[PDB]
Amino acid sequence: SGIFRDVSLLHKPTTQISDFHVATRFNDDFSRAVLEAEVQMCGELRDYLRVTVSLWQGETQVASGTAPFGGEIIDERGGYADRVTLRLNVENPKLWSAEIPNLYRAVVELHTADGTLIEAEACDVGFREVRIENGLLLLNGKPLLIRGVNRHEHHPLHGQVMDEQTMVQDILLMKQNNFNAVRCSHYPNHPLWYTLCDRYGLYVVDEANIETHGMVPMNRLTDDPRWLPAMSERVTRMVQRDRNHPSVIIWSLGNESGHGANHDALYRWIKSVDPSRPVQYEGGGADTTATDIICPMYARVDEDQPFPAVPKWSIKKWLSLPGETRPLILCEYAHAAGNSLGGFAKYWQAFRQYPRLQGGFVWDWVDQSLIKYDENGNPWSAYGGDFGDTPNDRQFCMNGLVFADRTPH
Amino acid sequence: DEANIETHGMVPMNRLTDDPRWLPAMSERVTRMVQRDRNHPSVIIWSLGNESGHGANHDALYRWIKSVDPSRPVQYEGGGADTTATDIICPMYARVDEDQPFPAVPKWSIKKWLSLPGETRPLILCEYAHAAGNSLGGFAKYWQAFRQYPRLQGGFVWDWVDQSLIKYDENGNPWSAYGGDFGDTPNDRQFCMNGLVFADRTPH
Ligand code: NA
Ligand code: NA
Ligand code: NA
Ligand code: NA
Repeated sequence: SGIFRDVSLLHKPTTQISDFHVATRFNDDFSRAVLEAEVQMCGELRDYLRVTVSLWQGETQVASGTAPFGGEIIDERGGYADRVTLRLNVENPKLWSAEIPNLYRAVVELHTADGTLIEAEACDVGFREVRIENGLLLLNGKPLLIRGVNRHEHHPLHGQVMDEQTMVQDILLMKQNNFNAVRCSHYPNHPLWYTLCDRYGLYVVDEANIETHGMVPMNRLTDDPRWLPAMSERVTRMVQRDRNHPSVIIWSLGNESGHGANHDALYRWIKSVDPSRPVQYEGGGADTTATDIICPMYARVDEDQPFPAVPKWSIKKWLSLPGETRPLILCEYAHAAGNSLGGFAKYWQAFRQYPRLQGGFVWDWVDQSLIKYDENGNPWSAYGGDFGDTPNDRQFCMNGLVFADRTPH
Repeated sequence: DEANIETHGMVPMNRLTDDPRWLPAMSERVTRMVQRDRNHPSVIIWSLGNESGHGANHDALYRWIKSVDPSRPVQYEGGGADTTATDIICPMYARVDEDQPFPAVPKWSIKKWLSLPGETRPLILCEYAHAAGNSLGGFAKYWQAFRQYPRLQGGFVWDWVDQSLIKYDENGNPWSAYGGDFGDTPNDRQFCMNGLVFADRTPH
């Protein structure tokens, strides 16, 4: 507990940019694209106010558009006088992917007609399309093969406080070891994480901070309408914060909270506000109506585990169950506790042979060990129970591919 | 119940079945079969024939059957075992786990075939486990898969009885003969024998 992430002060003019969404649509062969930027303001509306959105590729300006506030008619009462949408055409856009993280820069300027700048905001833009078609998750029209890993925010000395150096180190080790994707298990990450994934090139599953694993049954709270408000804020505020990051290609409703009606409601909310990304959730069987992707945890390659209500079918078998058509990507697999990863090759042989088996996220990146000091001041790796904490789950906090100090297992 | 239509020797296999001039002769082989056997409860599936590639004639006759008798599914293996002329994925000799990516007409692992993007049909092999002589090795691998996968609904072994004929030596003693033993040439020798039982129905 504590104030474990940055604290800052931001000054904004009274007449300000209060929000902006960036989207990129493409033609059939991705040779042409349109960047659509919806900008919202707060403060006093004036006819002389203007919004200019310009797009840059390095020091080269690719496009720019300007317009006064006033959106198209929405319903019987009119439209949003405090909003405006700019549309910019881009020919032969340099596409974003984990393979080639091409990025453009969108600058959003709030200014007066006479040319006086009031304030400017901006973001890195990655031109890419994410969509599920005919049962396959596609990125820019091509079927992905997720070489991912689950990554908790953990530091042996600083606990859950993240720093740029540690983030960069994790990303480099990941790419150097052929990983192209990461799942934010199981909450929105430090804001710099997304910036680094955008620039270095890694596919990200952004996950809502919702896990009620300890409830009995697991969905006791998620199926309770009285908890819908609290859950909704965890999902909606995540989307409102990270929707402009190209690295985020999939939204997750959380983790191990069973399957409740609140999940279906929030699943639809996301699909409604942001159709550019698929939504996944593993709770309640990995294939409920709240997930566009069959995303089981620890389902085996050939062996079925027919648990009542929430069976873990062999992944090859899962795909062809009567009426099933969705792609399958394990949100968690290959538990790396100590001397582990036996049978890892079996998953990959299957991933490569089956089009709809599009990978998974290994569990997990780093051991959650903490440093303690003996009588002589010598440091040692501690785990559950070493702090007098009880009850505890001892060494179960250590199942990463690398030690806490980032040394490889 | 399978229509008497096989043009295996043509090159390519669908040279005649894709030719509208052979539609008449083909249609009678399908239509007259249905007209004769449609009241038999034992018949649960209609087949358009065997190894004749996939031609437009197949699509036309497939529809004709669906139209006149919607009580039974229609299947046909030609042209890849999963064409628009079959309600059932019915390959011949597709293996359990191993793919055989032949050009145009691949024989995918049956487990993999089921989940190909957009595929939803059941899979029943019209032919599998070739029983030529000392054979049927790996037979249990098919059954383990049939039982685990709901949509893998079995298949038909190839085949029931050796097609050997009887001949008599100088002493009048009979012996089992195969291709070529009658002066017939060209011939495909012992290939006419791959049944689970000998011609006299003695079990292999
Ligand atoms: Na695959
Ligand atoms: Na663990
Ligand atoms: Na079956
Ligand atoms: Na034969």
